[PDB]
Amino acid sequence: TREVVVVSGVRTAIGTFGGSLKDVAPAELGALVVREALARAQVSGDDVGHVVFGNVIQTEPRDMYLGRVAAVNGGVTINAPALTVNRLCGSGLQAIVSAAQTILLGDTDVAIGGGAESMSRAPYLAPAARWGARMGDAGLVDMMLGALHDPFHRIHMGVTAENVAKEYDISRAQQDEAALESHRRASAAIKAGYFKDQIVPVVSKGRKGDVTFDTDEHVRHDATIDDMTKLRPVFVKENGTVTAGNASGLNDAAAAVVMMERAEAERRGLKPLARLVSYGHAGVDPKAMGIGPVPATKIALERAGLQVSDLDVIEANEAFAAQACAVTKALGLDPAKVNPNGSGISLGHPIGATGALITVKALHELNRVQGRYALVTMCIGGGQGIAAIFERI
Amino acid sequence: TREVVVVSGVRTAIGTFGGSLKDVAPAELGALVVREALARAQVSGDDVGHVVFGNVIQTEPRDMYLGRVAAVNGGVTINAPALTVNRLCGSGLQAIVSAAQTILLGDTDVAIGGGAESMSRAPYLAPAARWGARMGDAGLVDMMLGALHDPFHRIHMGVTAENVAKEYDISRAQQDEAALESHRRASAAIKAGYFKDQIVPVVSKGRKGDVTFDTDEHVRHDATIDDMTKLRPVFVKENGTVTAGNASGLNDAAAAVVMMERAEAERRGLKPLARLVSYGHAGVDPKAMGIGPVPATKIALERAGLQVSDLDVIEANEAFAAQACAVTKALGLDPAKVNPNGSGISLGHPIGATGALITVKALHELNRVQGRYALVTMCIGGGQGIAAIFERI
Amino acid sequence: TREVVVVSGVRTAIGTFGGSLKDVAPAELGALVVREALARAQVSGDDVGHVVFGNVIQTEPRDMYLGRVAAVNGGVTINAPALTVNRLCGSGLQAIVSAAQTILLGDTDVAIGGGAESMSRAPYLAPAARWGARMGDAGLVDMMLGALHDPFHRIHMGVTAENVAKEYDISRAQQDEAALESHRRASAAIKAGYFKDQIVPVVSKGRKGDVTFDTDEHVRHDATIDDMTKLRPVFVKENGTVTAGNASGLNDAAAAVVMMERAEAERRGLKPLARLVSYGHAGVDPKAMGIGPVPATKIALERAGLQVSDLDVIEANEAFAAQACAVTKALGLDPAKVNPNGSGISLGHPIGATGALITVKALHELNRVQGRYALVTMCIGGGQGIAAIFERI
Amino acid sequence: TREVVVVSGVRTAIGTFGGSLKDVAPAELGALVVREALARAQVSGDDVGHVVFGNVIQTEPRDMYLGRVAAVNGGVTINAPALTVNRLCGSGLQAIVSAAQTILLGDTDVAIGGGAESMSRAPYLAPAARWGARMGDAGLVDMMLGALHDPFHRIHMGVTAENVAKEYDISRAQQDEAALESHRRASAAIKAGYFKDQIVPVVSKGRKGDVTFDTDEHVRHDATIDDMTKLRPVFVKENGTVTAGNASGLNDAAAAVVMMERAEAERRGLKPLARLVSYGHAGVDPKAMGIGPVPATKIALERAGLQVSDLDVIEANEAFAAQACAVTKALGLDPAKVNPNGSGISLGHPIGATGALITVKALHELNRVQGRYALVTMCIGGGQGIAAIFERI
Repeated sequence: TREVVVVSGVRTAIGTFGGSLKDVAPAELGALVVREALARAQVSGDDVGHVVFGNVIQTEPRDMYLGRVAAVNGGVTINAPALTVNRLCGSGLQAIVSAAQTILLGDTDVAIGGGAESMSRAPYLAPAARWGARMGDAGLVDMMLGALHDPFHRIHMGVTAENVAKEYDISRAQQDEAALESHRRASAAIKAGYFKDQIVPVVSKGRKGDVTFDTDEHVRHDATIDDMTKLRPVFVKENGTVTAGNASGLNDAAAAVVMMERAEAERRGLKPLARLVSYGHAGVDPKAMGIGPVPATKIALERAGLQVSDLDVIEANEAFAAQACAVTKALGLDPAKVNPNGSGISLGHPIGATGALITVKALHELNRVQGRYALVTMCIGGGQGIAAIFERI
Repeated sequence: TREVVVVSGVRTAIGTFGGSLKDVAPAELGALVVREALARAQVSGDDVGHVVFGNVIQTEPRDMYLGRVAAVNGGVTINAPALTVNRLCGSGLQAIVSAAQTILLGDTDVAIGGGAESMSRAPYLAPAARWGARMGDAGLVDMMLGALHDPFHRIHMGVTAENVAKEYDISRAQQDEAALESHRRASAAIKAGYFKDQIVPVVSKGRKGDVTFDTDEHVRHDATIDDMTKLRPVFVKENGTVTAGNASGLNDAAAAVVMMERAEAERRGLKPLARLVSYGHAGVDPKAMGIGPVPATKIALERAGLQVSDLDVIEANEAFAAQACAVTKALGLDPAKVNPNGSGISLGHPIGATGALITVKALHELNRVQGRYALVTMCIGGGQGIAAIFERI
Repeated sequence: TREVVVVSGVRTAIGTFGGSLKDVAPAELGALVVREALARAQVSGDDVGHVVFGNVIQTEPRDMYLGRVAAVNGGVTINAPALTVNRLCGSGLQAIVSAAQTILLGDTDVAIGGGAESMSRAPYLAPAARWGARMGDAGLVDMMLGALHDPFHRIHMGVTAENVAKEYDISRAQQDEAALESHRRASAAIKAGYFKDQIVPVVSKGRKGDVTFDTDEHVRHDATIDDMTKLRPVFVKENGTVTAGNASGLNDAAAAVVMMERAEAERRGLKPLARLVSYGHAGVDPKAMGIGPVPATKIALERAGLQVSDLDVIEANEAFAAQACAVTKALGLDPAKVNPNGSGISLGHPIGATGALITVKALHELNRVQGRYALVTMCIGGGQGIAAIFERI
Repeated sequence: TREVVVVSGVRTAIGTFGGSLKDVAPAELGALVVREALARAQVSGDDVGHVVFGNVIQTEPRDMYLGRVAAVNGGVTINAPALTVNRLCGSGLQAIVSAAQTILLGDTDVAIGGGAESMSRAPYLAPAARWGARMGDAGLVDMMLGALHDPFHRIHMGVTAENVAKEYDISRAQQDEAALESHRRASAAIKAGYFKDQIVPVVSKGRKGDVTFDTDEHVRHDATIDDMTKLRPVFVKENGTVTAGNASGLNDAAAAVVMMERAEAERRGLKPLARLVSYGHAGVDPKAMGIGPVPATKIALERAGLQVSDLDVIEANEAFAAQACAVTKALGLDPAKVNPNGSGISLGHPIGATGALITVKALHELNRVQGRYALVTMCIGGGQGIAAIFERI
């Protein structure tokens, strides 16, 4: 019946684990990008009617309420439905999608989809604090590792990486160089000034006056090959390929898009940056969750009626080169049209924001090269994949 | 947007905080109701297209992959995408709703919407633990009260309930009476054997004897207005009518419905219990979050073009006597048709589960009375309500 | 040059782990027995000039200051020196001794020696809270077990028990019956009303009005042999002899003695209950700390000029029957003159108070039987022993 | 009561809170200074009769057997009895004193008195962890501030220092000047190579380079009255003269002296550094705990029948500029003879260690100046002071 477009799209820069976003809570990162994406959209908060955020790890009680706090804190009416959502790595896109969905079904004609994730502030739980340990030592569980660990086989996503690396024969040397690359593309992209407009800086009050964060700090410009073959496989003793060097970072960030029913954009006469074409999810094997994008991507393409190499730009996420290389191959993607600015290996992987962050990236590149069609996807821990495609205006 | 129906809906009995379900995790709760819900629709693990599941507090790492784990452990196919949602109190319908939405948009025909919450096992968090609290006392955060506090004013929901009690003019006695009513209703409803149908029993085999749980132990059989009359109003210092007596409980439960497309359902030789007619969302003032159902509800009829008089059976969650009556006050509603069997005061309120939980109470009951139009709604923390209406077969 | 006597001697009754003393902090148990022992001594706090308490496990910051708080809280002048002291199991006597010592050397003529220990309130430390765990799960250390574990060989005192049980060939059956005995002697002693005057009750404000604790609750009057041979050795897999049944309890308590320079008692004309004869310490093997009493006892006897079987009454502590039996033997003590009311197995082992508690016991028995000479000793974890002897008036 | 002498006294340099000694435990600190102190007296492990050791905060289970572990790990005989003492700030002399007392009373002739404190490694406690905090936020207790809070008024020692500053009329500048004086004195004292003698260096071998620590890193060389002048008074809202600038530090250190009997010492061909002439204790008002040294001191001369004029060299611990001057004000004391080398402001104040620590500074220095009569005293939290005086050879 109906149609949805993206008026604005914006993000914080990405922090390193316990770096420059350390002291900034997901509620705050999120409120900001909400407020900023309105400004660009030239849109009042009064006239928004749904918000969805993706987040995984609760830093604090607000995060239970996170999507209402990001929305309300960033100017949106208290009269607006807001929902936080979790699909692990895919949460940010998924928030985009569930935002999309309500408009599609006429729940409203203005929706915001975003995400926020502050791994530096992930907590430790004390599972025995409520009802006590009578006796014997006890635990303080790292929730962040919690999040990075398959909930059936109690293993790290990096372990699942080895699996897909072996299943598709992606050698260490694919991964190390895919990584060295991601850095190149990012550092270049950064120097090239490519992200300036999509990034919203975070004014942080600090001693000696304020301090402001605008530049994705995970990326490395001295990017050497022998830098990053010096690493040893971190997730397995014998037969290792996956390293710190070739794996996703742990990172802090937010991201939002303002969306609209096409008509309402015309009635506003705002120039969107794209329409939603289609989207498709999937559950792949948990022990190889890293390829979920491939099935999801195949599905999404169908319902668009479009095919591979209709694809001007792809942002599909580098959880690990081991899986990113795999996902490129099985789909026969063209390396330099997939993550041309770099990805989770280079800028970082703020898990629950990532899906929404790269969206803002991808849309913003589309405007640089003025291609028409666009693909974002990522693998989701626990054996899932997500994907959407958009179409330049 | 071609029609969707529930083919089965099944749930646990409701634990009291630290009661029958103390030692039972959400993962295991969710997995049970899935497997059992799926049996009741005669549906295989491998036919299920999608899973959404409403939870709020994370109890352990696995809770982050909550819906996905409910699924697989419950015999569901790997292939299916799974999702966790948070909308606090409303989280449990949204699961039903968001999932509905996947059929409507023909992402699939076979999908499931559940909820799961174990307040028993709510953790405490150590926010200083990662980076350390260098000096000075630190905290351990009751995450379960965290869920139960409004994130803007940092005041308990019960406090908001006082505010609703004032505006809408409810008094200690109307709520106290209502509370008794819910309990009478509940104690009877079980005695009626009304709930045997829906409740999956929960086997947890103790050494030196093994036990089951299949009746909603929060219910105060053998109770009176005097018990209500007796309590001191807890949530505020001055002029307080709200007490633990008339308030919602703290509890543990899960619940799931299988849903289908008018076609796949008819084309499976499957009597449905009902069909999804519409749904309604609403953003309201955090301070009076208790009325969200009324706005969301007015919406809900309108979309379906129906009226208050029209509906046969009604499950609008009672978080509190004050709001729950104030909901009905402002919808003139038929009080004997309202929580025919009682609610969170009586059975209890394990919030992530509840939206899913009332729905089951509703659908099943619709059969008992053989009505046509049926309401499910509930208020939410932070300023929201949610509604959904369905009709028989 | 000088001489020291004991005017009064008093104690709380002993609580079980997490029993009736659960909510009572060592500062409070201690303040009480200080105040009470003055009353019996018919002595002002103004006229005390030194306090020493024995304690091991810090429940809270006060316990760093414990001896000043017990003293000051129980009426003693702020003008009085107060010191907390730790010699593990032997701390309570040791406090007696260090109290003694100052008077002997003319630091003052009125001194109090006591102890307090609340194992129910022992804490957990979070060793990584100050400077953080960057990453990975972490610990909450049980401090009570801390205290029960050799600090070289990181093994439980019960493990050291097996050692002494084997070194001296004390068979399980010695230990089980020594235990069944201790219970008899205690239950009998209790019914016999033997402790009434030495015990100070703890008025505890509670719902339904106050609740008061006066009766040592660890003791068991249904004392059966086959009750307590049903136990399995708790501290070792193969070759076990030591059990829960035949080992010391974990317990809560306090105890104080008022002491005096003889003269000052005469000048007061107070009737002491004994003079200090002599005292002797020792370091024995850590892996068999359980026999420290034997060497210490040998030493103490010398400096008195007295010999074994000058000994009307001995209280020498049952950390474990395995060690108590051993210590009886090597010294050829007469079973029924050693711990005639029972001991740590029966009433409990509030480690840091124990030394001072049994003192109050022993002195009080001396008055029952009117013997003249008296021996208290105990083994100290980590390879130590302590002992003193006193002389009826 | 025949004479006692120090044959050696040795110590560590003083860590800053979280500095050189971060990762060094009290057990290991204490063990070092013992072994080294014993070398300097030419004394074997197996000759030592007794050990007392002053500590306040327990950092790990082993700290409960603190003195015993200092001993054995430091080559001391098992046979020797060992003891831990707590008197907060004074804990470090008491060790010296209580031990002295064992020789005096001829319990032995060869014994040792130390102190050890690592404020770096102070734990945080979870008082609810054992029995659980069923509901509601709980706490994690900064045990190190716990040590630094008065247990009656729950106010910081620095607050008491303000009270002493008022009564005794010290001002921001006198203390600020004093502070500078201590620092000048200290920076010089090290430059003088005065401390090489006493300080045992501390080898902790890092991978990729191994490091030592043998100079008192708290000292602010290169500093000024301007730095003092600059600070905002931290400990109180109104009319405050006390700041981190002029206050004691938070630090890590250990220290031990071997002591003997005039006879065993002469009868071992051993030059002693000094001999114990007397000691003095004092209870005072918690609120002004800073003057305890003056009363304890007036006592101390009297017992020895000496006078203020009489003493050559003086180490009265400076917890604070305000008290430390107020001590001297009321003893008219010779300010250039007072902390000749500085104090807790300069070198620092790791409280359990400090009493032992100043003593060493004192004895050694007495040699440097070749005086006869030497003072060691310090105030204590909760309302006490402690003193001791010695003479050369």
